[PDB]
Amino acid sequence: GMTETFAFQAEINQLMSLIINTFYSNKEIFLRELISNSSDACDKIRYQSLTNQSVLGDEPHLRIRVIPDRVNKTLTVEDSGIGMTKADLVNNLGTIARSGTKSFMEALEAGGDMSMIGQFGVGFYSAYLVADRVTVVSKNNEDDAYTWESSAGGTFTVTSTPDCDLKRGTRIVLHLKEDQQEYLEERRLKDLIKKHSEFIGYDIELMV
Ligand SMILES: CCNC(=O)c1cc2c(-c3cc(OCCN(CC)CC)c(Cl)cc3Cl)nc(N)nc2s1
Repeated sequence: GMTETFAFQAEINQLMSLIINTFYSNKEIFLRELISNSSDACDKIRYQSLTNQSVLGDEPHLRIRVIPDRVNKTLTVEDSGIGMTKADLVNNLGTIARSGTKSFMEALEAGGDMSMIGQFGVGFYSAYLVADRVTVVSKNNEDDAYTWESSAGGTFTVTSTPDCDLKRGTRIVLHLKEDQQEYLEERRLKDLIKKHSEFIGYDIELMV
């Protein structure tokens, strides 16, 4: 549809630039962060479903999917959680993330570690540890499907993008850095998902 371009404020620019360039050597934490976020998104819709049930609609199964694509060199994390509207995408990835981002960087300046990113509610940006481009396709019950995309150049785009395969929830598509192809391997991902699956209340499906 119509593509709108938005700018990141300075803190998010600084964070993205920090993360995309860092020599932090435990980059695998990105997966933990995205799965955690997917798990929380499933909680929001489940909560709604207790009071209504009709909120689930055509997508009753609350689950998380990890999908490597060796052909296009992408790794996807998708869920059937509550999803985000156009305003939610912007609000979540731009607006509400600012004070968390600021505090995160201050914690790093004071001896903190990159693995703490989730404490600040900005764990999503850990995606840039292994990706040079991240695409977020989302569908909330109260809006059309929208696609947010950024390559960390100071701007992001939000585009209406009809997608029948996403009835509700969020698909995060990581276009991996050239030196980060291990996260397309079946074994690597299996071992990583097993690490935290027992503590995630929803099915995590690895699609080979
Ligand atoms: C009803 C509205 N739906 C949502 O809010 C959803 C969000 C997300 C996110 C998600 C969450 C993020 O930050 C979470 C913490 N924030 C709250 C203080 C601080 C900004 C970010 Cl930065 C990016 C993404 Cl993609 N991820 C996923 N898989 N699903 C949803 S559904």
